[PDB]
Amino acid sequence: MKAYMFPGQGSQAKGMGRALFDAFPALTARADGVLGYSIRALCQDDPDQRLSQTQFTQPALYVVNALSYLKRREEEAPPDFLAGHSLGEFSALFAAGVFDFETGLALVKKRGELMGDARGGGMAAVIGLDEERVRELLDQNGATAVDIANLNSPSQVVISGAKDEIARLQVPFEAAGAKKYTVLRVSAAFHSRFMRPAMVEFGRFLEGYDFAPPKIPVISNVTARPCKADGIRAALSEQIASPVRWCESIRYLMGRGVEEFVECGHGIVLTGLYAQIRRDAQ
Repeated sequence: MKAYMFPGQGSQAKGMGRALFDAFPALTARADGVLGYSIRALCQDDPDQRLSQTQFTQPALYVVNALSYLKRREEEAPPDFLAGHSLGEFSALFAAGVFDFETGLALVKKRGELMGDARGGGMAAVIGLDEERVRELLDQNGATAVDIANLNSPSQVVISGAKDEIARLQVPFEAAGAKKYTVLRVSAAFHSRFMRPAMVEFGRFLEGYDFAPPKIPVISNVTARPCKADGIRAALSEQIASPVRWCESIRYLMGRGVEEFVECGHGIVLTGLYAQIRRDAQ
């Protein structure tokens, strides 16, 4: 079986989606209408240097992921399962028919605005340590304001919380054997308790939207299991202040018999994670 994997924040780059805008000119124009600016120009030229600011990154990723999906739908056999990383979950739900293209765009426009307005905290990506070793290090070094934001592969974990704690933890994490400890160039501590105010506001916004049953199964970042229609709205606000359970989601798909994992969107970030998950699981 086959799964499509939709990338999120950090995977964007100038030049993303270039051939897709001319292949889907109506949807491109309709995105411009929702957003109030040219999505082609943002992705191709990045003239205001804002492709790395999440209020803009999120719509960019959603559009490129959506058009990438529509191209695969025209050209290849359908996927058996869908999963997306954080922002990518909205791409997955669009692919599953939970909402249409413009509705998803409106959701991610708001998501990006709320997350972009958040103040407080930072994040670090860690390579070479497993979840339990990361938790042990947080406890042993008294970092009480740091959460696990992403569980990406058995050796790749992203932590999120108080800026000072994120800074001072580099030394003990490297001493423990972290191959790399990278403070992310991000505006706030995403997927942590620092997002609780944004979660509440996003939940209130989501009250005004309905979510149709998925036509292709979508694996939730919150549960690492298939979404159910009645729980989608609530999980979408929960997700922003909860860990992204990506490694477990891919392992669940492997256990269902998925052997082909295809990234749908720009770049190879999720492809790299898949390679690390596969090696460990086999």
